[PDB]
Amino acid sequence: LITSLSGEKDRWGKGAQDISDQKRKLVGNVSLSTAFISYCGPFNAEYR
Repeated sequence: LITSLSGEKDRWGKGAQDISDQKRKLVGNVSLSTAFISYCGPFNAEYR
């Protein structure tokens, strides 16, 4: 099974490592999302 779980172990390691090592960058992403939500309601497609 160990080679059958190649993609599986790869996802298990790298997804956590990406969301983790970028966890402050993901905090930034949360900030960008909540800003775009709360403030950018009334705007047209060029500005949105």
